[PDB]
Amino acid sequence: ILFTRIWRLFNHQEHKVIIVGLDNAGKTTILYQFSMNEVVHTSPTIGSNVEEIVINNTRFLMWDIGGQESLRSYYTNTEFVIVVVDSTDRERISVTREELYKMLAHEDLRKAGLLIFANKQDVKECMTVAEISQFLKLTSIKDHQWHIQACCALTGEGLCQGLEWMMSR
Ligand SMILES: Nc1nc2c(ncn2[C@@H]2O[C@H](COP(=O)(O)OP(=O)(O)O)[C@@H](O)[C@H]2O)c(=O)[nH]1
Repeated sequence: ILFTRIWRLFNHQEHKVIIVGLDNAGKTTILYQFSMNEVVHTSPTIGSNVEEIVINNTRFLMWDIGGQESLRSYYTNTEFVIVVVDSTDRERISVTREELYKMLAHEDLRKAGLLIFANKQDVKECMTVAEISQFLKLTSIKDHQWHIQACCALTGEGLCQGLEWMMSR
């Protein structure tokens, strides 16, 4: 009920939201927790791998980064960029790092707030939130409002606190 009330309230206005990460990060699982007892509409786009998910006033644009996406490079009007990171995939974490900086470099995202969800934190020996932040060098980003939040999309633990950081903006 507490995550709900803040969501319902967060949606007093329409928000444009990007949610990115590597395949299997937990992006879809997260938009599902967001979708409980809500009205959902999903739609592919033209000329891109982007899926548009509308959950009651919030327009999420989502896609995977990495692979053939790396070999490509909208942002405009997006209030929030959500990067979902799989806390256990140390191997490909650097791929997310390179993409994250290529996005923030575009002037269209000048005003977008940055939310990192360190997901799959229920898994043992996963990377800490402190290691994710310093690996992604989040303190070096001075032209953007940012927050990192540990979460577990399966149960939705942490997702209300990332939403509070967003609503607070
Ligand atoms: N153990 C664990 N698994 C998760 C978590 N979030 C998502 N998953 C699982 O990881 C898989 C991929 O997640 P998915 O949301 O499909 O990723 P997507 O490709 O980024 O949209 C799914 O099988 C989920 O069941 C989490 O916090 N912990």
